[PDB]
Amino acid sequence: ADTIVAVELDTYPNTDIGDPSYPHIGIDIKSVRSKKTAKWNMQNGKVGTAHIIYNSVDKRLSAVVSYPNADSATVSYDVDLDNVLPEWVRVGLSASTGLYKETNTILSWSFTSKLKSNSTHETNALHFMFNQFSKDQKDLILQGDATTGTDGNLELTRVSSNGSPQGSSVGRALFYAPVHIWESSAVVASFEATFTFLIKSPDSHPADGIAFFISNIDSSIPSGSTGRLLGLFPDAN
Amino acid sequence: ADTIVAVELDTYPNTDIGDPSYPHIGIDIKSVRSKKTAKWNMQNGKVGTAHIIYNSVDKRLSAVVSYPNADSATVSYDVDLDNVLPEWVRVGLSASTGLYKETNTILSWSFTSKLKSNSTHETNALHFMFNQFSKDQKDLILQGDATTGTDGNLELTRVSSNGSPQGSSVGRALFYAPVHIWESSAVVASFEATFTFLIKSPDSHPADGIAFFISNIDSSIPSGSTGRLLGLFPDAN
Amino acid sequence: ADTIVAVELDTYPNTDIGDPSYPHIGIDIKSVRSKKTAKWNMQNGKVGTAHIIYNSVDKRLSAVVSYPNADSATVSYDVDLDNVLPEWVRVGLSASTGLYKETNTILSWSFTSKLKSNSTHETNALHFMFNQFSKDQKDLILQGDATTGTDGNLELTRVSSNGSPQGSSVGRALFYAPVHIWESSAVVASFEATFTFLIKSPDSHPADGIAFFISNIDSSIPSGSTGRLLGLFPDAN
Amino acid sequence: ADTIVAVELDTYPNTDIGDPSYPHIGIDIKSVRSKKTAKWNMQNGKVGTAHIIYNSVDKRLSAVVSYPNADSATVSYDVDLDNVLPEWVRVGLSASTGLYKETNTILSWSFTSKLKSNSTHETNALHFMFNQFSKDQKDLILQGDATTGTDGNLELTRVSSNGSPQGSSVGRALFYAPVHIWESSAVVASFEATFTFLIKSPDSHPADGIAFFISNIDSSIPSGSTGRLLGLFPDAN
Ligand SMILES: CO[C@H]1O[C@H](CO[C@H]2O[C@H](CO)[C@@H](O)[C@H](O)[C@@H]2O)[C@@H](O)[C@H](O)[C@@H]1O
Ligand SMILES: CO[C@H]1O[C@H](CO[C@H]2O[C@H](CO)[C@@H](O)[C@H](O)[C@@H]2O)[C@@H](O)[C@H](O)[C@@H]1O
Ligand SMILES: CO[C@H]1O[C@H](CO[C@H]2O[C@H](CO)[C@@H](O)[C@H](O)[C@@H]2O)[C@@H](O)[C@H](O)[C@@H]1O
Ligand SMILES: CO[C@H]1O[C@H](CO[C@H]2O[C@H](CO)[C@@H](O)[C@H](O)[C@@H]2O)[C@@H](O)[C@H](O)[C@@H]1O
Ligand SMILES: [Ca+2]
Ligand SMILES: [Ca+2]
Ligand SMILES: [Ca+2]
Ligand SMILES: [Ca+2]
Ligand SMILES: [Cl-]
Ligand SMILES: [Mn+2]
Ligand SMILES: [Mn+2]
Ligand SMILES: [Mn+2]
Ligand SMILES: [Mn+2]
Repeated sequence: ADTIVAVELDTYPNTDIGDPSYPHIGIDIKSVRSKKTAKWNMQNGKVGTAHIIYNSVDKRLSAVVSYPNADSATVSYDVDLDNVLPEWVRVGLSASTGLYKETNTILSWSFTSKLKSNSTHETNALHFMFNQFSKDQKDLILQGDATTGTDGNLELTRVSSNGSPQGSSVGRALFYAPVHIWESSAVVASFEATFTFLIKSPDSHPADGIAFFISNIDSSIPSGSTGRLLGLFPDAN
Repeated sequence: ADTIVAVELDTYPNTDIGDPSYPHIGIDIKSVRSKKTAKWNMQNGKVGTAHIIYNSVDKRLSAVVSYPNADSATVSYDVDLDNVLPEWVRVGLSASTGLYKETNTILSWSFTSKLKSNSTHETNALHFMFNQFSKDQKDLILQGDATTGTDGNLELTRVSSNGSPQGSSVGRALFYAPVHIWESSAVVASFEATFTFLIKSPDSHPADGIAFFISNIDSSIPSGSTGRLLGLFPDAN
Repeated sequence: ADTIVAVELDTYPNTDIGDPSYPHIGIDIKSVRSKKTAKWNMQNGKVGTAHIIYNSVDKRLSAVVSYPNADSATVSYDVDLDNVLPEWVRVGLSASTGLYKETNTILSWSFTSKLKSNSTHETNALHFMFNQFSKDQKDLILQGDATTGTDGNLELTRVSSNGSPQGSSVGRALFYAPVHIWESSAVVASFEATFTFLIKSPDSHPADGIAFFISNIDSSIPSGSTGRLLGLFPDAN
Repeated sequence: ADTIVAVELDTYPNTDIGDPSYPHIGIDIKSVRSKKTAKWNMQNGKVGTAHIIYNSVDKRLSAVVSYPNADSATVSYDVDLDNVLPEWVRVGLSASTGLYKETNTILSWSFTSKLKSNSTHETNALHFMFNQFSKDQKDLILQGDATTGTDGNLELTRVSSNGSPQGSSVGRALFYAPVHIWESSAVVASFEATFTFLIKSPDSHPADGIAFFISNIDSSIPSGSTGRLLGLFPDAN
């Protein structure tokens, strides 16, 4: 199936499957059962920022999530992406809701990837920045319920006409061009992703969360991955 | 058919269709018959650099082609791209040979596009830089005889095993992701493209040329566009 | 004395000295009497954006000023900066008030300059971006009444504790490092500057304006340059 | 005195003071006796590249030094720069020779710094790239024997008219503008430095080395810091 490396911003604790008993951010390597998690003081209705970084020298995937004037949550995990992902991948954002729901609104998203060749010592680079999403954003592959243009935002999961989030929704947005994430002959390689989001929920328990992911080029939403599986995994193994 | 805006580095003068009687660089707007040209002292076997710029404030497309320690050739043309191209396009490089030939080798290629919206005054941007091309360059759509990986270069037209260029060849390389080149609510929109090339020819008259182009997203090589047509136009009109 | 090239956002019409009879943007080359102006529909109390561009190929200094969802004002003037400015300069923002006043608040400021060698075809570049100004911004040279840190903004002219603008004020802010704006052996040189401002006035006629400027490295506020002189010129000649 | 954090490319082993018995790269925190070192297969007369990265999330300073088609040497050290350096600093390059010598030629140098505020979540950034050094490089503070312009290169240490390196030389080059390396209210802060060098020596043992360093703004070369002190420290403690 698909190979997924993801940083999840999990708003709903699903303890039956390994989740700690509070909202949290985690690093998922081919499984929804986070290799490492951190407590996340999610604020309903506020705009927050997630920053994801990695480099081939340190081989550490790190993420910082925060809201203005509040403490940030950080999670890091040592992982050599060379052994996990194919050299060419697609990057994207995914979100879901189940019995409980929330808006999974993306207000901005940027990504920078750099590869320095050992033979050449010159760099190949890719950078994209979205601060506005149009109703016909052709450089984005929208999967599931994901839509763009509403107020210039990216809505990963279904929201009704009047602005209310729907349950049992799943959606993803992948950047159109494949990304060369690693290469055997590379001296240094690194990527950095940033996105601002707005998670808002009418009910007591918001669910299920947002995730920045890296996958094989032809990745598709596994059937039935609504809710706990965050639109990324086919099962809870 | 296709909508094409291109900057050509024409090495072969086809006077029957409007070419000046010497190698030159030109700005082509929907026709191979350049709106503006400038004399170009092409140097057989030397590595050159081409720099193309445009901004929606001035509405002027400019290109500078030069070799290290030599005079540069410059050509500019006032054109409002909103009236010629669709708002979403693909960018690429094209080349061809005919009775006469030449290698149409690309050693590097970079492009940067920016769009500042009117509703938000926030910018969307795209940037890619290739200084090395691998044998499996998944973020390039290769058309015709174009290939990559040979010495880390991009060969737009057919070259034999021993390095000799072939005639009646046409090839193009387009960046995988569509580019939002303009929008009605844009305060400013600009792009910049740079590429280094190596044109080498065994015969007295090198042909036919290399071109940086912008087209509709689904653009493909028009049949019989070898030689003078540079793999861009269906006829000489 | 000083050599000044500037783009003014002139809010007060001083018809005695050439100003047209309405708010306007203009290009000033060594004199407060602009070489070219354009009507500017200034909006009291709204945040606007100014974008200034120039390149050595077209040798045209262009500027666009606009407010979200409003028409933009544009002004362009052909000028070869090599003949006017020394090769090493400082870039900054200046503002003033006189009998009438306004806040001359700068919310963000970025600048990018690139010089490309003819010998090498390689680039030297400088880029800075301020989206926040701290109380002790060591990379900015503040002159006159300019201060930083208040709400993380840069106040070019005097503003009272309660937020009310004072008359007869003048202040500037220059980036600390000299900038290599042009070079004889350069193939292509270009610069781009962007700043967001907030001009708010309690009285009927706001005055006097804000200006982006380029000057010799050791430039200082000319004595008596409040009001119509915008902290840039010693007289109205 | 001064506060120095440096990455040294030490070519001469001074075993009395801690150096391992071979050329190496190391991370120095307020002392010439490196906290961590790694064997470095220095190649006399070849052009190499040094890449230094740091981010405040991982709080790890890493450096990779290599030559095209050769293995790289890597060294990392966990250090929270907030506890050692002031929030504003100057960045530079230093080099020295003693009884033995070498050319300490810098061919290129780039640096990028970014600081994201907690209060706002907006980034302040600084970027400079030098691929050519001119005879009057006004944005560099040259100290000691350092000079620029020769072939467009930066010579940190004294080289005679005929290209031969001198002994007992020391020199540094610092970027003119102070750099905001950290802040209490920062969500993320990171920097990346890259430079290409050419170490060539006529004698059997090249000495003494090159260092990328970060210091207090008003740092100057300590007197007598030739040889093993690399133009950075007053003594060997
Ligand atoms: C009723 O208890 C069980 O089911 C609960 C509901 O589970 C759905 O909703 C979740 C939150 O949106 C989602 O994560 C899950 O996949 C289901 O779609 C659940 O809260 C309990 O933990 C339990 O499994
Ligand atoms: C026989 O003369 C005519 O054809 C000549 C050859 O034309 C081919 O080769 C050209 C150069 O490679 C190319 O531009 C053209 O499209 C054909 O592929 C031509 O050189 C003469 O000018 C004339 O048209
Ligand atoms: C008395 O009329 C003359 O002076 C008036 C006041 O001029 C001051 O205020 C102006 C607006 O702040 C400023 O531009 C000028 O330099 C003086 O500080 C002026 O309004 C009239 O136009 C006239 O010059
Ligand atoms: C007498 O042997 C000792 O000193 C030698 C000379 O030391 C000078 O030169 C060194 C190499 O350039 C330099 O590192 C040092 O600071 C002095 O300037 C040295 O070569 C021997 O290894 C030994 O320490
Ligand atoms: Ca969960
Ligand atoms: Ca032709
Ligand atoms: Ca005026
Ligand atoms: Ca040593
Ligand atoms: Cl000593
Ligand atoms: Mn989880
Ligand atoms: Mn032509
Ligand atoms: Mn005026
Ligand atoms: Mn050492």
